[PDB]
Amino acid sequence: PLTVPYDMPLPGGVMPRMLITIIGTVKPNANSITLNFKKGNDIAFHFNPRFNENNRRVIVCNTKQDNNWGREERQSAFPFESGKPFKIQVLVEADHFKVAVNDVHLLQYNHRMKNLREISQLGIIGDITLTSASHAMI
Ligand SMILES: OC[C@H]1O[C@@H](S[C@@H]2O[C@H](CO)[C@H](O)[C@H](n3cc(-c4cccc(F)c4)nn3)[C@H]2O)[C@H](O)[C@@H](n2cc(-c3cccc(F)c3)nn2)[C@H]1O
Ligand SMILES: [Br-]
Repeated sequence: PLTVPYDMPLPGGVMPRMLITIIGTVKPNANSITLNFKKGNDIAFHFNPRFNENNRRVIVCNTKQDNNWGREERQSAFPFESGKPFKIQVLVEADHFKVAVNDVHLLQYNHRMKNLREISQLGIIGDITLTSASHAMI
């Protein structure tokens, strides 16, 4: 039984060819979801679907370094729905993270924090129920 917030440990951090698969369901009347690829107090990759930001559904991605957020990357393609099952897949490549939702490519996020093997945890928070959270080398 996975409960949210959930911290998925990453003993070897992240590396090219690592695929992270997160399966769950969006809670009814969801407000937001967050995936945080963490390196201590820093967030190498923050993936944040917002269901109601000024009456708009938008995905915000960013990096938090030295308690400061960088430039936001915004994506209006929004494959999540309240009360509906989801599958988020994050493929780690040498230059970026590739995110897909329900087997459909969603976005690419270029690495800002290049020490990938230092990302020791994946935090999964927000208005979701979690079925599984796993990683594999593909
Ligand atoms: O970058 C991502 C960060 O975003 C800020 S919100 C951010 O605030 C900034 C303040 O300067 C700007 O307002 C920024 N913004 C909006 C627009 C804009 C411009 C035009 C139209 C339009 F619509 C919008 N432009 N710039 C906002 O997105 C969240 O707090 C932060 N976060 C939140 C939490 C957090 C929250 C709850 C629980 C928890 F555990 C953690 N943990 N990290 C994280 O998600
Ligand atoms: Br977190």
